[PDB]
Amino acid sequence: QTDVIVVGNGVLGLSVGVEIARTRPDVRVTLLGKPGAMLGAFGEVTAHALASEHGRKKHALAVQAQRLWPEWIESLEATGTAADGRIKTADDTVVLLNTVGHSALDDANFAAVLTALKEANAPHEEIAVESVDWIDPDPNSRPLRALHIEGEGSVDSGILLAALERSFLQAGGRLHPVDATEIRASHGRVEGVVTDDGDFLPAGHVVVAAGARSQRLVAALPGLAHRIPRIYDGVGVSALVDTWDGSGPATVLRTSNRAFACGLHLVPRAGGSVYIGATNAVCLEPRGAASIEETVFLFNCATHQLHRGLNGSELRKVQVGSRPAPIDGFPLIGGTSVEGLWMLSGTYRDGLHMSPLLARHVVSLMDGGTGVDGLREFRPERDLISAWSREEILDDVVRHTMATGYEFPWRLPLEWPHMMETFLQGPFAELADRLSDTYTPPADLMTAIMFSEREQQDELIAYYADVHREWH
Amino acid sequence: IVVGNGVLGLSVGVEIARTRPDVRVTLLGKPARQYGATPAAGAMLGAFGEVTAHALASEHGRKKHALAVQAQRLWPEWIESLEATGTAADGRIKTADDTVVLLNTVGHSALDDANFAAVLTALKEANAPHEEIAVESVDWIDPDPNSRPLRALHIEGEGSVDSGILLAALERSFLQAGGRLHPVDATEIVVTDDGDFLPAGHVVVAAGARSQRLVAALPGLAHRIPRIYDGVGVSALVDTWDGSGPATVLRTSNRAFACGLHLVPRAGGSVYIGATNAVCLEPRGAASIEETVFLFNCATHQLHRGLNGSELRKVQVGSRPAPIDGFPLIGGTSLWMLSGTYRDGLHMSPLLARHVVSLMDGGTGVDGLREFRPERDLISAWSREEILDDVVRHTMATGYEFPWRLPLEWPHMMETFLQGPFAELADRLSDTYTPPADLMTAIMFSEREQQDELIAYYADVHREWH
Amino acid sequence: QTDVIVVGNGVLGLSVGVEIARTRPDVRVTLLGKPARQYGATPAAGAMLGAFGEVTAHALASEHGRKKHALAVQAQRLWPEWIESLEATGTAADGRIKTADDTVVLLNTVGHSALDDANFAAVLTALKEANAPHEEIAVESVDWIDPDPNSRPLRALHIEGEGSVDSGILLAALERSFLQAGGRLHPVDATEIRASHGRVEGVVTDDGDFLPAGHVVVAAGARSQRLVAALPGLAHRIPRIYDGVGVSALVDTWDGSGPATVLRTSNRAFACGLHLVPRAGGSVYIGATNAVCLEPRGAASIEETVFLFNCATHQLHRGLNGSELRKVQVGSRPAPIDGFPLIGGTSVEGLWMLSGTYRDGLHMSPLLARHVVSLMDGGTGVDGLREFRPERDLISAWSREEILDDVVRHTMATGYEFPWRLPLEWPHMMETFLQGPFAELADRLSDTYTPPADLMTAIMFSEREQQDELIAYYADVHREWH
Amino acid sequence: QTDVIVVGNGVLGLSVGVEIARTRPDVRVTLLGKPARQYGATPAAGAMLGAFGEVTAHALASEHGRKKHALAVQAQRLWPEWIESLEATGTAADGRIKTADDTVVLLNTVGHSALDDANFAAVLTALKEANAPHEEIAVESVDWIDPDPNSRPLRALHIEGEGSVDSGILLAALERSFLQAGGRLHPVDATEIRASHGRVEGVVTDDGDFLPAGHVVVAAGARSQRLVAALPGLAHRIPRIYDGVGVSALVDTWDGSGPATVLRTSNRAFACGLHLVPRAGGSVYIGATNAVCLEPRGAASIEETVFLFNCATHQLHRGLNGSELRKVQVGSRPAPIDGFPLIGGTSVEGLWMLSGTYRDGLHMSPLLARHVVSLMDGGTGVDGLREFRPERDLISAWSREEILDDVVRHTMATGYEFPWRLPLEWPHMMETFLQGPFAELADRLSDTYTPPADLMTAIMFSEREQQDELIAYYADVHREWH
Ligand SMILES: Cc1cc2nc3c(=O)[nH]c(=O)nc-3n(C[C@H](O)[C@H](O)[C@H](O)COP(=O)(O)OP(=O)(O)OC[C@H]3O[C@@H](n4cnc5c(N)ncnc54)[C@H](O)[C@@H]3O)c2cc1C
Ligand SMILES: Cc1cc2nc3c(=O)[nH]c(=O)nc-3n(C[C@H](O)[C@H](O)[C@H](O)COP(=O)(O)OP(=O)(O)OC[C@H]3O[C@@H](n4cnc5c(N)ncnc54)[C@H](O)[C@@H]3O)c2cc1C
Ligand SMILES: NCCCC(=O)N[C@@H]1[C@H](O)[C@@H](OC(N)=O)[C@@H](CO)O[C@H]1/N=C1\N[C@@H]2[C@H](O)CNC(=O)[C@H]2N1
Repeated sequence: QTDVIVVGNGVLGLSVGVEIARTRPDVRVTLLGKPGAMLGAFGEVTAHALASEHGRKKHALAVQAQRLWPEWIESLEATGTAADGRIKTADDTVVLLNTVGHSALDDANFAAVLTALKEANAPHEEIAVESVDWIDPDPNSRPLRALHIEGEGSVDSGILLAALERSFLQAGGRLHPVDATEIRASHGRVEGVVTDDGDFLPAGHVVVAAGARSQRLVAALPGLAHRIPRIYDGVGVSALVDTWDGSGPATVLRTSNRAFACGLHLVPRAGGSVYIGATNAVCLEPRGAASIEETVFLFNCATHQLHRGLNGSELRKVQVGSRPAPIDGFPLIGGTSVEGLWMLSGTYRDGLHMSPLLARHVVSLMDGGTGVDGLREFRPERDLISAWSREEILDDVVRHTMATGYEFPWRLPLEWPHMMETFLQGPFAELADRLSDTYTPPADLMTAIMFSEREQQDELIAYYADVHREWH
Repeated sequence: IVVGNGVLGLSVGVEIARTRPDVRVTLLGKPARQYGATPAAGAMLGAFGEVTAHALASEHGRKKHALAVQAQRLWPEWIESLEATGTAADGRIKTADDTVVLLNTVGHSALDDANFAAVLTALKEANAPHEEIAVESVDWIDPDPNSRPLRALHIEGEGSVDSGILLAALERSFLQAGGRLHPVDATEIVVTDDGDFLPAGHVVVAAGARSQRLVAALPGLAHRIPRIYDGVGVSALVDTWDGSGPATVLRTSNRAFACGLHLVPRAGGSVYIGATNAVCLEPRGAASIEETVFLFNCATHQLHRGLNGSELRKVQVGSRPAPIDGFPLIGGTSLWMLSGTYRDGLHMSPLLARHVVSLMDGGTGVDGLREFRPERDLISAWSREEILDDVVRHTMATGYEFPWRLPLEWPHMMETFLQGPFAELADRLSDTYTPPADLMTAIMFSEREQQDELIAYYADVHREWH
Repeated sequence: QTDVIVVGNGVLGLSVGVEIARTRPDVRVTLLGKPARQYGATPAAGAMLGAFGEVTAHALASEHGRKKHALAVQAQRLWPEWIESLEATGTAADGRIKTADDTVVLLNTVGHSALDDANFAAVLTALKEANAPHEEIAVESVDWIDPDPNSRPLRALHIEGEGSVDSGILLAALERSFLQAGGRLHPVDATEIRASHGRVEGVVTDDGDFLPAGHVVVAAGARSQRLVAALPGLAHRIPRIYDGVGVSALVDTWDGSGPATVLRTSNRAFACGLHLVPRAGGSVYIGATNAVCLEPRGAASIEETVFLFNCATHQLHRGLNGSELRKVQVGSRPAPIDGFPLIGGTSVEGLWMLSGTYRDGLHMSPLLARHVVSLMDGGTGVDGLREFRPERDLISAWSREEILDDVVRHTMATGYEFPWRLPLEWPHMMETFLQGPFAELADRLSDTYTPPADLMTAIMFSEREQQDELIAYYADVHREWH
Repeated sequence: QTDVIVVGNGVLGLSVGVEIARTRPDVRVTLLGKPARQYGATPAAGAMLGAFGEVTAHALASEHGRKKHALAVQAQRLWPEWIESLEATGTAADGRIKTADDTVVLLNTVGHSALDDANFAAVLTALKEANAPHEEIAVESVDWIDPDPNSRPLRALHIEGEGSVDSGILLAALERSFLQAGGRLHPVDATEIRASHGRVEGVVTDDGDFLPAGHVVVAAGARSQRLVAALPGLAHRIPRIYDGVGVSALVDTWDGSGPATVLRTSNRAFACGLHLVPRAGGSVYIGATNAVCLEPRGAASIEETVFLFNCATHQLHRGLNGSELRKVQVGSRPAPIDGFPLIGGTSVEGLWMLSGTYRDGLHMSPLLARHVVSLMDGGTGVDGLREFRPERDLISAWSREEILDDVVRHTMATGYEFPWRLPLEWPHMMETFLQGPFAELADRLSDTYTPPADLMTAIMFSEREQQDELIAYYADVHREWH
């Protein structure tokens, strides 16, 4: 066929579905799948990310994606009316710097954000904390510096999904509400997709955007098991709160990224609601429910660091979702060794933000183009990337471990932190050396592996050895 | 007609249907059970565990405690009679036989130390089987050492039920006895909220925290039936990290403003943790952030650190019917009422059901319930001075239970500066009536308009009864 | 006589003694006071040459506060030549008076936003208005400090030419300079000032002796007003001075290091503050608590030692935790009841006062000494110091409303500075319940006078008999001046 | 006469001096040591007559621990007549040695369950086994205490006839009793013990003098082994004694009150503990920190003062917060490297040792003094003190595994005693990551000797050079005895 099947009905699948449907009105595009958010670019900057070449490449793509959002939103709202609600919930972001965290993360990351803004010539301003709208922190948890980032905003993800579905149907797209079980290929070319109702759908192009299940789906094809990097579940907890007085901030309020890619932010919503997020934990098997620990940490941070009024506010919903966490720390975007087989996944914290750029990239590739410059390193069929030295990762994992203390925030005898830093180094060095002679997992995954069962560690040692064998 | 489909309404519905097979009994209320206390309950069959020094210092408190001890004796046969109408696959109502009461220092000495001694004394006086045990012998618990118990009390035959399985068993038993479930609400004494009129010779109001507002519309009854407010309670269902649970109820004594910490075992790798309490002058159907954090923080530190890594399945919110004079509304009027049971209507349900059915049959029911007749002047079970001591102690207890860390001069400074404003409030509200601490704190922090409305209410009650 | 007796051997007494002795070589100047220096503020001081570092929003919101600040800036200009003139009378082995040239002010979140944020902005504004050399610097560029990350500063301010002196070396240099100028040290205390026919006759000492004098300069720190108040009518004409009891410590650092600059916060709850003053020889000074007491106290409380040490180890350097405690020091800041110093002449011919300087008499000492010596010589001394004449009705530098807002903020600041951890509703509840009792106290004390916050908190928690005695005092002052 | 020199003027030196002088009309007895009592344990002590209060599960799990406990119980019986005999040489104005008859042991949650819960049960068991008079009492019945509710005890144990002495009044009474019995106080320090032909000749003092003697008794606290170790072969034959640096304080209470009994916890992390010992005249003693140091230290650290004050104000009486700090005291508990005292004779004729008593030499003093004096007179002294002879191979009272479990528990206890507030996963993570480094250190130090936990933590955090010197020491001891 010249038929296109999109596997996955999140922001990535629907965004690629909309772009394909709008760009090839002559072809049938079918999308599979059943029934905050920050547009994070500069707010996502860390010293550690920008210290690596792969990190600077990923950041450049986030900055490119940000430029597409205003026209993208206009093109999606154009297919609806006033009563559909607004996709955009804020235009600007304030980054707050407080002392409820590690200096080695929060101080370094604040300086890195300021530098990245200046280098990109982005509009921004360091502002007086007193000039920050709405916030009412605990004085012992208050910010002493604040950074206004202009044109870095937030969307209502529910209104975005509704606008994407409406836009998909308007462009002639077909929704088939079943899951893909299997991609069929032979003679190095896609034939189509078997669905979980036993049916077969033919296609000339299959775009896999099935979140954390994307690699498991492609890895079943010959040789691909050790050629497509594994994706794990980055379980994230957020909450919808009805504010005591129905108020909200005019901007996103956030810290820089914190221990193990968690962070604190408040995204405005319409109708007296605020979104608060967000925890992150890489889990070696999926989990569908928030832990007690995750809910307490999120609520405690927001009530102390953002607004004490949230303490008396009504909890409407605890939300849980899986960030696709790629084992080498970078997304899987583009073509494979199988003609017509494409992947858009492993986007972790910022697949939603990158969605309009990733959609256009894959559509360009499908049309014989080269899409967006600088995505080549993030091709889905690859040896695991080694974006950092083992030494860099070992420094990072110990700093992030210590940051879980300072972010609590703990109160300990003053000799205890130095004692724990000293005694953490050995076990993480030993683990890294045992896992592989060539591959080192990023800190977020290394902590999950450190505290997993021996059987799960041994399975990863085997995985890493099978990848080495395949690519060397 | 029984108005209300909580434990009290269904329990009285079952007893009426089983006892008068010749009469049509219809029970009103919807599956949503808005603000429903019963589905938010663990629930503990709390008798001795509910004892406080403050309660047992009043005659009315000792009367309420005696009724709880009597109710406990009915539970085994009551459960047998409810499970008899079902099969194995309906699940078990009883979730535990025994209770361990823990004493730790994450609270006020003036509540927790006094209440532990009062529980021990009440057990000995009632000749109840119990034992002070080594904390090391308490199974399953894994507290933070800085939050750990140093004393523990095993109470034999004081257990817990699954409130959801209890409600299902009561409904099934009600239908088996020929009862009719009509899933609408009463608007007026019965006119229902679909505009219909249902005729009846008897109306039993067991509508939880809405019960007094429903009866108060009838001539003169606005100042003759004591007000009932919403004691908003937050609890949670947690799937434990390893699917384990304790063999017993684990609890503290009742704490600041009738909150408390407990874990009730459930089947299938779940535990119930509770429970916050806040008297609200208007109903609230959602947990606050503060309530969720306090509940989770207490359970993870004082009971089991493993709960920290456990999955949150459900945050539950219900309204304890909070009577303005601190005692239930049970019996006949100048029409019957079963309400204002606050923390222990579920536990007392089989006794209260049999009491009201006896009254309806021309009997005198259970001897000591006369003071708790629903049509009454507000009870004054304590002196103003006793309540002012209590409200300041409970206010300070919200600090010690957090637990806070403060400069050592601050607690005495706050005790001194709390006394005046509470004395001023009590004197302003009425020359004769004093609200119990739980309600006094809610009034202290309410709008001036809400305070003035209560001053008028108290004055209208005085005028009616004096 | 034309004899001069200086009563008191702190920085103010010795500084005025040196200036008198140097300026009137023809007269006998005798300085009273003992080596023990009981309740002595000066030996307990670091000490900071605090001008811009002492700026608060509250001080600079009052006319009297802006006047006192201008005098501190003027005093700073005298220090280099003053130190040169004092070291000149000694040799290399006497050691150096100056211990630092510059000050870093740190801003952290271990305190009330309503004090620390307001005061940091006020310091920056005062520096800009005075065209003083200064720079907001990256916290990472602050040398030596090693704070707890949860207690770390996020802003820092380098103040150039605002430094520190060793108060012990200063006192030794002043005594030596006093003797070099022909002064006589008599190590006894004054018990009584003798006056008749509106003129000083001299001083009875606590060994029973009588010393004659044409001039008596009272610089007896917190005892100064109690000494003069015995003279006819002066009990209600010289504002009361109380004890601002201050705790500091000398610490031998783990590695013998110290910072190159003063390290400090802005002034905090009830005029306490956190600072580290460099010393020679592997020692640092840490200070300093403040508590107004209605009676003198010569020993640190447990609370004061814990708070000082806890703040320094978390906010400045965790290495201080393992450092050796050499000395806990206690002195009395002379705390004037109306919040301003007592400097100049009286209705008694030849009777002068130099006191009530609270936190900054050591810094102002060379200016105050020259002012009083000018007055004694028939001059007008320094222009803005006439308002701080010792014989006066109590100053009312703030409205009752301003003081009531201040006392509640400072009370709440004692929580945030601890720092406490409380349920989030508790602070608002305590703010609400503090307002009434402080308003009631202020209204009860007097219809016209309001004590500043530092003294109002001491009175709030004093005995009923002490409150009633102050009500009588305020009524007697009103009667005398109205 | 046949001269005896006692080296050291603590409780052990003076107690042996008194017994010799009273018992031996044939000997001239001279006692060395200065009034300053540098590093002196005795003057820093409260002191508790600790027998049952000193019981821990860990001590009573070893044979050597049960032997030491039996001796403490025996020592208690001697105190009433000993005190009578010392006060007899003075008058009313000298003050009373005994300050309390009874002890209350409190159990709170400001500590590790693995120490405080185990130790409370061990104390109860030891009391019952000895048939000692005692009673578990309601906490509400404990007089005087006013703890923070979050730091309060939930169990309390009254121990009858286990009391306290004023260590200062004891030292004064011992000196006076020594002089009355014809003893000579020579206020200089020994620099060197002179011996030849396997016999003591006497002592070179730090004023350059030589004092001849037939007997030298070394009771120089933590300096005792370093003084004897210079003699041929004795460096590896007398177990090392380190400084168990202890911080205590004298506090004048806010109202001049005090408790009628000793108030204490069981022994806590690394042999620290919390106690209040009554004193006369509106004073209380609070103690006491412990830290084994490889070199002597004569000053409290900031950390030690904060921890001691914080524990006492929260766990015993909040009124201490507002009380006046009169004195911070520092002394060295003689900490033997093998965990047991050094009491009796040596391979050198006339050379005796009384040291390494750590926490309870003052309590054991009358028994230890009589033991050594009996030995000097050709007697056999007290049964069961032979195992603690000073010239010995290091004792191994516990398995390496027992000590490794103990050191990790004690390390974790430093967190719970603070008390810290941490994420709930952190303690298990720290327990896991502490095991490896302590196992590695223990294996590296020696194939045969394991230092007890108190010393192992000090070695773990010492310089590499200090660790290597101890590896050599242990190897030289092995070579000498095997
Ligand atoms: C903890 C602390 C920290 C400080 N830090 C600083 C700082 O950083 N910078 C700064 O500028 N200043 C500082 N100060 C000091 C402050 O400036 C004081 O206002 C100043 O030292 C007051 O000096 P004085 O000479 O008036 O009083 P004192 O220094 O108290 O001297 C008065 C002397 O007179 C003696 N005396 C009392 N009665 C009699 C009598 N009857 N007869 C004779 N003699 C008598 C007293 O014993 C005493 O020695 C600090 C003070 C304290 C307590
Ligand atoms: C903080 C603290 C609290 C304590 N609490 C208690 C308690 O409650 N109960 C209890 O029983 N015990 C207590 N102790 C003391 C403990 O029992 C000690 O083991 C005991 O005091 C040791 O006495 P000593 O005479 O061996 O040593 P020390 O008391 O140290 O006496 C040795 C003396 O010899 C001197 N000396 C050193 N070198 C020389 C030399 N070369 N020549 C001459 N003299 C020299 C020293 O200066 C010193 O004065 C406590 C100790 C401390 C530090
Ligand atoms: N704020 C970051 C969230 C992720 C995180 O901190 N993970 C931790 C770490 O891997 C490690 O702890 C620290 N503090 O470094 C580890 C210690 O065992 O615990 C992880 N967190 C948990 N992982 C545990 C399991 O999911 C089940 N039980 C729990 O309690 C869960 N908690």
